[PDB]
This record gives sequence, C-alpha cells and structure tokens, in this order.
Amino acid sequence: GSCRKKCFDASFRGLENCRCDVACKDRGDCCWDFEDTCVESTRIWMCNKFRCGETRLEASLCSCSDDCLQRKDCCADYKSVCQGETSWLEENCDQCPEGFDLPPVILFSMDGFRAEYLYTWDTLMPNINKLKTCGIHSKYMRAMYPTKAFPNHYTIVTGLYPESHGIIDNNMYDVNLNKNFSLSSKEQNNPAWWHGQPMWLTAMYQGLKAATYFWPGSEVAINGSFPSIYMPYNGSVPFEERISTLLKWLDLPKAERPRFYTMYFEEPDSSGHAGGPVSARVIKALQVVDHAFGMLMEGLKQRNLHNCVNIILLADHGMDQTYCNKMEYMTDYFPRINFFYMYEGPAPRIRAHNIPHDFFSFNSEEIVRNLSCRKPDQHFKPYLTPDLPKRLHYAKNVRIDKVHLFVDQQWLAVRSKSNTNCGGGNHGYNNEFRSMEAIFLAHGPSFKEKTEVEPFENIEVYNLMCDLLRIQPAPNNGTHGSLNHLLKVPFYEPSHAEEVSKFSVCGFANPLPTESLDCFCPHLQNSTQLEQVNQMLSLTQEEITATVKVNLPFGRPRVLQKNVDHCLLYHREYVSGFGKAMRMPMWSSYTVPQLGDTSPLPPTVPDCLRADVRVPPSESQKCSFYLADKNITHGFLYPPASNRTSDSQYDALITSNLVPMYEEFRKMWDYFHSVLLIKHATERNGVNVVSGPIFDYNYDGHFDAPDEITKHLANTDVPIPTHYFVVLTSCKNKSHTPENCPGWLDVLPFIIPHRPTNVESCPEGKPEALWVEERFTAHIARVRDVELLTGLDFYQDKVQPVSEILQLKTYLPTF
Ligand SMILES: *[C@@H]1O[C@H](CO)[C@@H](O[C@@H]2O[C@H](CO)[C@@H](O[C@@H]3O[C@H](CO)[C@@H](O)[C@H](O)[C@@H]3O)[C@H](O)[C@H]2NC(C)=O)[C@H](O)[C@H]1NC(C)=O
Ligand SMILES: *[C@@H]1O[C@H](CO[C@@H]2O[C@@H](C)[C@@H](O)[C@@H](O)[C@@H]2O)[C@@H](O[C@@H]2O[C@H](CO)[C@@H](O)[C@H](O)[C@H]2NC(C)=O)[C@H](O)[C@H]1NC(C)=O
Ligand SMILES: *[C@@H]1O[C@H](CO[C@@H]2O[C@@H](C)[C@@H](O)[C@@H](O)[C@@H]2O)[C@@H](O[C@@H]2O[C@H](CO)[C@@H](O)[C@H](O)[C@H]2NC(C)=O)[C@H](O)[C@H]1NC(C)=O
Ligand SMILES: Nc1ncnc2c1ncn2[C@@H]1O[C@H](COP(=O)(O)CP(=O)(O)OP(=O)(O)O)[C@@H](O)[C@H]1O
Ligand SMILES: *[C@@H]1O[C@H](CO)[C@@H](O[C@@H]2O[C@H](CO)[C@@H](O)[C@H](O)[C@H]2NC(C)=O)[C@H](O)[C@H]1NC(C)=O
Ligand SMILES: *[C@@H]1O[C@H](CO)[C@@H](O[C@@H]2O[C@H](CO)[C@@H](O)[C@H](O)[C@H]2NC(C)=O)[C@H](O)[C@H]1NC(C)=O
Ligand SMILES: *[C@@H]1O[C@H](CO[C@@H]2O[C@@H](C)[C@@H](O)[C@@H](O)[C@@H]2O)[C@@H](O)[C@H](O)[C@H]1NC(C)=O
Ligand SMILES: *[C@@H]1O[C@H](CO[C@@H]2O[C@@H](C)[C@@H](O)[C@@H](O)[C@@H]2O)[C@@H](O)[C@H](O)[C@H]1NC(C)=O
Ligand SMILES: [Ca+2]
Ligand SMILES: [Cl-]
Ligand SMILES: [Cl-]
Ligand SMILES: [Cl-]
Ligand code: NA
Ligand SMILES: [Zn+2]
Ligand SMILES: [Zn+2]
Repeated sequence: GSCRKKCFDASFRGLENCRCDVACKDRGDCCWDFEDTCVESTRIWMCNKFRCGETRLEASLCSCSDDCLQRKDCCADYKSVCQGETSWLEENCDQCPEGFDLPPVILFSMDGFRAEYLYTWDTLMPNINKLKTCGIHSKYMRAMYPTKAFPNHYTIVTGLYPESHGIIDNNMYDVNLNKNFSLSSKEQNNPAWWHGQPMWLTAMYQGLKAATYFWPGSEVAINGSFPSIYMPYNGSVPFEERISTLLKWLDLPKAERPRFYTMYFEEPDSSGHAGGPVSARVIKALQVVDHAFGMLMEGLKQRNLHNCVNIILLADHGMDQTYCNKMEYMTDYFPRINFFYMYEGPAPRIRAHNIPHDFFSFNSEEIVRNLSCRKPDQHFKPYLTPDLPKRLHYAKNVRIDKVHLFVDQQWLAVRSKSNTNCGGGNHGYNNEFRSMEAIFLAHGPSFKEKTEVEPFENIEVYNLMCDLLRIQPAPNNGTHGSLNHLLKVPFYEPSHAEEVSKFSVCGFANPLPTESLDCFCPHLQNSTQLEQVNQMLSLTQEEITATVKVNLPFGRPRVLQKNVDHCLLYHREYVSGFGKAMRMPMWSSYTVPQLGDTSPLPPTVPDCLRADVRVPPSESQKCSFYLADKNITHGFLYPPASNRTSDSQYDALITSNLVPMYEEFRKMWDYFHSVLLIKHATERNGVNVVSGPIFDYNYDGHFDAPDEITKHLANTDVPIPTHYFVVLTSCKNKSHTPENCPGWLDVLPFIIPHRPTNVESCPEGKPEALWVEERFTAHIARVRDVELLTGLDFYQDKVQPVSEILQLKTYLPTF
C-alpha cells in the first residue's frame, strides 16, 4: 500500500516496504505519495486526489475526511473534488436552506479593482466572470472624490459624501481635535473622526447581527459601538483564511448568525501600486482574488447557500499609471515653500505649516492666486474649495483645507524634485476619469438575473443594502429608489415630493406701470407703443395652455422651500417662476427647437428695459440698482435675442427677466446661450432649458435661507447668486422633440459658479470659443445636485415611474 491513511506511522510498511514516517524524508524510503498526502495536505485550503478520504491530521487548515461534513470543517471544494458534485463554476446560472428565512447580505470589496480590469481580463477571472454573467452587472460604479480607500469604503457603508462622514482622505488634520489621522497610526481608531451611521450599526440597531472582516471603520467603536463580530486589521492574513472565517460565521447557530457581512481584500490595489494597472503583477493579483472569490462561492454551494445570499462585489476606486516625467513641483511656483504643508499626489491640499496656531490665519486665497494660470500647459488647477465643481461635494468640512489642487490625468503635484514617489500605480484623481471607475456586481434571490444596469455612484449602495435587509436607512445622500431596477421586488416604493410653498398669481391687469423702476426704453417713448407691447404680456387661456405645453412639457418645477411667495409668469416663448421676496425668478423654462440654419443668435437690442406690469414695484428690481452697484451688472435669464417672431423680444426685455451678473460671467453666460445652446438644440432635436439662480454662501450643497445670504445688490435686499443652473432636457429617442417624448428623457445639467473674474478658465487673450465650453463642461452636475442647491423639484408631471425619474435625476453626463 501507500501512505493513504497511514501518515507518520513508522510501524507501517507498504509496497516494497515503503514508509510513511517523518524520518522517511531523510532515509529516502517514503512511499511515492507521502509529500502530498501527509505534508502539503496540512498547508493548503483545497482537497485533491491525494487528500480525498484521508485520515484526519492535526495542523490541517481544512479537512477532506469522510466525516468533515458532519464535523463542519470540509475544505470549500470538498464536494466537487471528492464527492463528484458539480462545482459552482461548472453550474449554470441560477433558494434558502432551513433557518435562513431571510437572505443574508455579503458586501465584498476588492481594493483598486477598476472597471477596465473586468472588461479586458474577464476571461482570466472565471469565477468573477460567472458572477457577472449570471447576476446583475453595472457598466461601472462611480466613486467619490478623492478616490482613496478610506473615504470611499466608508461612503459605501454610510451613504454619505466624505465632507459629511468625516473621512475626507486617508491623511488629514483636524484643527478642532488638533490631531492627525493616518492609516499607520492608532489615531484612526478615535471614534471622533467617524460620523454618520455605518451599515453594520444600522442593522445592529434594528435587530440584525453584523460581522465585518477588515472593512475600514469596522475596527472603530463608531458612535460607541463595535460590530457584533470584527477582526483587528492585519493585511498578512491569507485571503483563503478570511473566506474560511466568513463561511464559519455562516455556520453559526441561527440565534448567533449575523445577517450582514463585509469582506475586504487589499488586491488588486497593492499590485496596481507596485506594477501599474497594466502589468503582470495586476494580472496575477486578479487571478488570486478571483480564485479566493470562487472559494467563497464553492463553500456557499457546499452549504446550499449560493442562491440564498445577496452578495455585492465592488471596489472603492480604480487605478491609473503615474510617471516620473509627469510631476508638477511647488518649487516652480513659490520661491519659498517652508511656510505651508502639502498633502501630495493625485489630490493635493495645502495648509499652514505651524498648526494649530496659523491654521485659520493662513492665506489660502494668496496660495491659490499664485498658483493660477502660471503656465499655459500646467497640469493642475488650484481652487478654493467652495469654487470646486459642486458635483464633487467636497468643501463643507474643517478637515478639508481651503487650498485644493485638481490634477490632470496621470500627473502628480508634489513639493520638490526630491520626490521619487512615481512610476507605479496611483489613485485619488477626479472620480469621472475612466481609470478611477470601480466595479459593481451583485447576485442573489433579491436581485434581477442576467441584467446589465447603467453606471451609478457608490453613495446609492447604502439604501440598497437597507432594502435588501428590509430595514430603514439613516439619513444619507443616496436617492432612495434610484436602484430599485436592480431588485426583483423593491422594498421601498418612492413617491413624488409634495410641494411645500404653493404658487400665487401674477395675472395681467393694467397695461401701464404704476412705477417706471428707473428703467428706460426710448424705442417706446410714447404711451400708445407701450400699451400695445405690454398687452403682448396678456395671454388668453388658450395661449397660456399652449406655452405651458411647449415650454413646461414636464410640468412646472415645484418649490420644496417653506414660506416662499412665488408666482408664474406666462409668456409665449418662456414660462418662469418669480420669487417675490427675491425680486428675481427662481427658474425660467423654455424649449429651443431644432432649426436648419445654425446661425448664432444676434445680440439683444440694447437700451430697452421696462417694468413688468404683472409684478408690483415693491417686488421688482430697479435698473437704478445696477447703475448704483459698480461691481455687478444685470443679465437675462431667458435669452431675448432668441425671439421667433417680429416683436416677441419685448416679452424678455422686462425687469422680471433680470438677474444680477458680474460683467465677466455674463460674457461667458451670453456666449453659451448665443452659440453653444443652439448646437445642443440641433444635436438633440430641440432641447428644453430651465435656468435660475443658486445661493450657497456656506457651500453646504443646499439652498441658503435669505438670512444666510451675505452679498446683495447695491444697498438693496436683492441677493447675488453664487451659481447659476442650466438644465438641458431632451428626448432620449432623438426622433422626438422635448415636448413630444413618450419615452425616457436625456439631461445635461450645469451648475456654473458666478464669479467676478474668469481666472478659472485662464482665457489669457483667447476668444471665448476656446474656453467657455470647456468651463461649462467642467461644471456639469446631476439634476439632484440642482434640486439640493435650489429647493426645486423637477419632472413631477412626467408620466413615468418615480424610480425611473430618480434614475434620471442621479445621472451624471460624462466626457
Ligand atoms: C448612536 O447610538 C445611539 C444609541 O446609543 C443612537 O440613539 C438612539 O437612536 C434611536 C433612533 O433615533 C432612538 O430610538 C427612538 O427613540 C424615540 C424616542 O422615544 C422613539 O420615538 C423612536 O420610535 C425610536 O425608538 C433611541 O432612543 C436612541 N438611544 C439613545 C440611548 O439615545 C443614535 O441614533 C446613534 N447615532 C448614530 C449617528 O448612529
Ligand atoms: C505671491 O505672488 C506675489 C506676486 O509675485 C508676482 O506674481 C506671481 C504670480 C509670480 O509671477 C511672481 O514671479 C511675481 O513676482 C508675491 O508678491 C511679491 O513678493 C516679492 C518678494 O519676492 C515682492 O518684492 C513684491 O513686491 C511682491 N509683489 C506684490 C504685488 O505684492 C508674493 O510674495 C507671493 N506669495 C507667496 C506666498 O509666495
Ligand atoms: C427677433 O427680434 C429681432 C429684433 O427686433 C427688433 O427689435 C425689437 C426689440 C423690436 O424693436 C422690433 O420691432 C425690432 O424689429 C428681429 O430683428 C429685426 O428684424 C427686422 C425685420 O427682419 C429688421 O428690420 C430689424 O433691423 C432687425 N433688428 C435687429 C436688431 O436685428 C428679428 O427679425 C426677430 N426674429 C424673428 C424670427 O421675427
Ligand atoms: N481596517 C484597515 N486598517 C488599516 N489599513 C487598512 C484597512 N483596510 C485597508 N487598509 C489599508 O489601505 C490601504 C489602501 O488605501 P490607499 O488609498 O491605497 C493608501 P494611499 O492614499 O494611496 O497612500 P498612503 O499609504 O500614504 O495612505 C491598503 O494598503 C490597506 O493596508
Ligand atoms: C500633525 O502632523 C504635522 C505634520 O504633518 C505636525 O506638524 C508639526 O508641528 C510642529 C508644531 O505644531 C512644528 O514645529 C513642526 O515643524 C511640524 N512638522 C511638520 C513636518 O510640518 C503636527 O505637530 C502634528 N500634530 C499632532 C497633534 O500630532
Ligand atoms: C448628505 O446627507 C447628510 C445626512 O442627511 C446631510 O447632512 C446634514 O445636513 C444638515 C444641514 O446641512 C445638518 O443640519 C446635519 O447635521 C447634517 N448631518 C450630518 C450627519 O452631517 C448633508 O447635508 C447631505 N449633503 C448634501 C450635499 O445634500
Ligand atoms: C499578522 O498575520 C500574520 C499571519 O498569520 C496570521 O496571524 C496569526 C496570528 C494567525 O491568526 C494566523 O492564522 C494568521 O494567518 C502573523 O504571522 C502575524 O503575527 C500577524 N501580526 C499581527 C500584528 O497580528
Ligand atoms: C424611437 O421611436 C420610434 C417610434 O417613433 C415613431 O416613429 C419615428 C420614425 C418618428 O416618426 C417618431 O416621431 C414616431 O413617434 C421607434 O420605432 C424607434 O425604435 C425608437 N428609436 C430608438 C433609438 O429607441
Ligand atoms: Ca447653503
Ligand atoms: Cl438551490
Ligand atoms: Cl449697469
Ligand atoms: Cl473670481
Ligand atoms: Na453696474
Ligand atoms: Zn484603495
Ligand atoms: Zn491604493
């Protein structure tokens, strides 16, 4: 015989007197199968032909003995390797066993698994590829900025932007605590850094036990509590050991068995850093993680759990390649740099060197000014954080330093040329960069099968996981219901938000104005001319219904602000919502048709403004306000030169269509409406436009209350916007116009900062054709971002399921 079932038996002589004792290795008389049967069998996580039926040993990590199933310690592939059962991988695409009344949730993260890995190398990852084929598969998942591990892992489990959850980078300083946060320090375990409610506490608070294996934050007594089970972090733990512990937890008695699980792997992030995203090291790491993931599914199948668990496989961010010849140096821009401290790399920040003493005295403004437009080809742009694109939601936290550098693809910004941290993979860049996109795959009885879904953001996963466990989520930044199309039977059915402030009436009464408002239009020097022109503002009921049909084709925006007095101004070519206290419109809606001639609109007739007879002078702007205010002029919300009849431009040359605009912004503003808007209308077969002011002086992402607004027009109460929004909405099916679209819509939203100079664009002396469109593109945002910043709610009259409208409102155009 051989060593099968005779390991370490010195008294045993088999064929040709071969021996199976520990000393046979030296004497050189071992039976042929000794090493694999008796030595390597205690160092591996897999059964094989040598091990099946084996006699139990001591130091074995798992068992292939005939009693392992009753003892509950079989290796994961025992049944398929030893019992001839079909592996999970060999099974076709798709049930809970006894005691698993409800399906547990596994949240599985593979650090640095970028969406392109799954596109190019899927055939090198058969287990992951099987998950993608059989379950639900998003084109990619968008991370939050900056695309770092701790900020995004904690976003995933809280539903919160970093500015809200507190972990705004892997390295940061908090002047209030006067402490430093870093991944190698014990300060990261101070619960004071961790705000919000992570998913394992949401479950625990609502009666469901939670086990975490190495998830960021799970080793912290957040809000005073650890997870039910958690593991002190140690990256050296083999992945198979982690998977085996997860399967053991699923073997706990029902009364002790967690319902929510998290799992974390350092790969392919670690190999991405070492070798770059296209490298043998990443390829090998991708095969390793795929092997360990398969181990999990095989072990689930051994327990008949493969189709009972709702598993989500995703990642925190992607990976890009860096170069030592693509580095920007602060020494190139400052003669002395020893007075400030720099968080370096793909998403740098600059703060005072002497902290906490000079933290707030630091002249962040001068730093950003001296870094602006210094070279024509400089590969980063400095920002004060309130000036960053609003879709990043990266400003409202004292831990976010005011000075920020937004760095171009594959570049790095460092202090000095001494820096050698280059040549490998890195991340942290703009979350819209393709290289920073992450994967999201799910599978389970609650998910749809064999379904590909559009991209979505990692802030949406928290609500989804609460829906999977049928519990209520803590308040977060997801849009609940936006991921219902992932689910067979949604747990949460969304509904339209009900309007808070009802609209008033601004009907047409007297054709002459009680007050001139200090506005002048010599073209109407007589009174007969005025009465006729203003009469054009009088629309019949039939004319009101016609303009609403074309220019409000999805229904008016609803006001979710409280105690806001507003009325609707009907015109033939546009409808607006006038904010009485504000003395300017909250929104203006109009639909731009497709035209053959792409002739840019001509300039508005100048020197002609008059009052709105429908709006009383107490609630109207005065043209003298703008003359008085030397630092700001007036702009038009609805473009008057886009008139489609002989004298309809008069309908736009009224005080009710005026908004405060710095001269330099209005140049940008008018170019967009005169040139770019027309192109968008011709490409989209017409486009509906809704535009208006945004006030966010505390840069918290929410509309300001009137008493939060700190800048006003001249000596009046008329506020100056911080931003203007422009939402372009057309029919996804280009065969239809925006007003005759029975299917899905297609949106392109802008949130353009209203700044007194164009230094963000470094015009330098170039025509607007060479930088305006670039500036607007940099400030694309979601509709929901506009809703949050305005207190408005869109598309409520679009006949379509709410959850599909929620998909539309979370969509981010990318380029
Ligand atoms: C941090 O942990 C504490 C627990 O120590 C959480 O406080 C608990 O919050 C829940 C939900 O708000 C409270 O339950 C509610 O109480 C009201 C008042 O009777 C009741 O009407 C509701 O139906 C619900 O039962 C609970 O009382 C409260 N516990 C304590 C001791 O204050 C807190 O929410 C956690 N915070 C975060 C951010 O995780
Ligand atoms: C920030 O820059 C100012 C201005 O410096 C000039 O503009 C820069 C954008 C860059 O092009 C420099 O090469 C220019 O010299 C600095 O203010 C100047 O400082 C020098 C001292 O070296 C002084 O002699 C000048 O009078 C200053 N000019 C003004 C208008 O004040 C300032 O020092 C820079 N700030 C920091 C922190 O370095
Ligand atoms: C859109 O309106 C422009 C402007 O109309 C002029 O300005 C208004 C404020 C009002 O004073 C009107 O009575 C004016 O006609 C139209 O451009 C004018 O077009 C006429 C006839 O084609 C021409 O004689 C004028 O010189 C033009 N004036 C300017 C400043 O361009 C334009 O025709 C209107 N578009 C359509 C489709 O009717
Ligand atoms: N609970 C945990 N505790 C400590 N470290 C963890 C952790 N979970 C993951 N990590 C570590 O997070 C690291 C990945 O995060 P990264 O964003 O790549 C760090 P970085 O910002 O690129 O540079 P840095 O190392 O200077 O912080 C992994 O190497 C891993 O060791
Ligand atoms: C947090 O880390 C910073 C460096 O990242 C420390 O900064 C030092 O601050 C002291 C005075 O506070 C200065 O004398 C040193 O020159 C600073 N060092 C550097 C490298 O800038 C800071 O001390 C740390 N704070 C805490 C509480 O640990
Ligand atoms: C993201 O969601 C969080 C949680 O709902 C919001 O944070 C709250 O904001 C209000 C008003 O700013 C504060 O009074 C609360 O204290 C905040 N809570 C927390 C936990 O920070 C946040 O406003 C949302 N962000 C956006 C951009 O909408
Ligand atoms: C980190 O992990 C290393 C690898 O072994 C693992 O940890 C030991 C303690 C056992 O739990 C073993 O089953 C694991 O695979 C250890 O060698 C090392 O000591 C650990 N370091 C720390 C600080 O815990
Ligand atoms: C778009 O919609 C088409 C049906 O629309 C009707 O037919 C076309 C030709 C136009 O005349 C339109 O005004 C009509 O209402 C579908 O047949 C077609 O598949 C759709 N296209 C896409 C890309 O979805
Ligand atoms: Ca605000
Ligand atoms: Cl089954
Ligand atoms: Cl003026
Ligand atoms: Cl500016
Ligand atoms: Na002025
Ligand atoms: Zn990472
Ligand atoms: Zn990393």
